[PDB]
Amino acid sequence: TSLTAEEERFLDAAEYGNIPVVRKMLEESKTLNVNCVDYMGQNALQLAVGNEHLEVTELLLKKENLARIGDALLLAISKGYVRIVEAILNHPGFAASKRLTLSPCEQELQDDDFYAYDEDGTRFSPDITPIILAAHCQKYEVVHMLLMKGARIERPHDYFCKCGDCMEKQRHDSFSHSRSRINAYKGLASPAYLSLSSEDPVLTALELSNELAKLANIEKEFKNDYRKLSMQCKDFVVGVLDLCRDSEEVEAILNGD
Amino acid sequence: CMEKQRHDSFSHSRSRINAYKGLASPAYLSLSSEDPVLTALELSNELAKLANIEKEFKNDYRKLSMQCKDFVVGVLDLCRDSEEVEAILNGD
Ligand SMILES: [Zn+2]
Ligand SMILES: [Zn+2]
Repeated sequence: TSLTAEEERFLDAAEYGNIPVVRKMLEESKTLNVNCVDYMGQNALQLAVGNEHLEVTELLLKKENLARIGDALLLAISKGYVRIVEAILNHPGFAASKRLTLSPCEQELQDDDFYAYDEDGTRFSPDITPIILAAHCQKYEVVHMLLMKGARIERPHDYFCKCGDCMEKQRHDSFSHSRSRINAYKGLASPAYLSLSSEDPVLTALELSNELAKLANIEKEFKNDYRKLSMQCKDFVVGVLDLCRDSEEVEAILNGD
Repeated sequence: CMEKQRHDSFSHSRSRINAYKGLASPAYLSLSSEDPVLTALELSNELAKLANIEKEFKNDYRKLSMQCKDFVVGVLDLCRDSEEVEAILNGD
């Protein structure tokens, strides 16, 4: 292990959540850069977030230069740790930047290891955003939090779009482009994002069901994926209809305003 | 093999099945050698041929062949770039 002894002493306590040892270690030590690594290639912050420890994650976030913050956010969103998500969103790195909204694949030059995982690639697909991942996992609290910050799933372009961006993404890694479209639609078709996304979500779900059925007929390779998403939308609509227990609510769902 | 066949031929066949159930395991398949998808494909074919040959433990060998096929398909499923799909679909 290339790591030295002091940073190992730091990381063991950070992983196992011993608040005072980590606090004493990172307070005024000349060495012990917080961006150090571990046996599995992980980080102090990622080991702290992997096993829910709001205190350790907060005291690590106090440090100005901390690496792999976006990976920690995606790991917290993957789980139900809403407090850790709030803490990481309160970080000044997210506040004054566009990093939260746009995907890790196309956010910036990406020289910084903002969303990086161990060494080679991101934890999840490079197309998945924090909000798309929250919709995938169906975390209602996290979806609402990310929607408050203005992070919304961008509806993918039409299949036959010929804009310069879609053509450029089609030239290289057309498979990855199709996979990213499917991820965006699986995020949009999530009951969490459907309910918390917009006013009148039953009409949104019906229209998205129709759109996904048409794209299932068009693609014909990922037909089963799009049909599953269309069934998700149909089930959401039927579930919203089922909860009605007055005639006024039934009338409101059966015909709009 | 002849000596092991003379006494306890049943135990010999059982030991062969145990060795193949160890080889066809996703753990040993992944951690055993470089390029494990080709290893799993070849082992799937070998286990299918031995299922046709034995005919007493046909179901055991068919289960192991299905294990190998499932491992190959699972490794293929995880691809999320076109380069990885191309690498799995054709070797080096
Ligand atoms: Zn376009
Ligand atoms: Zn022999």
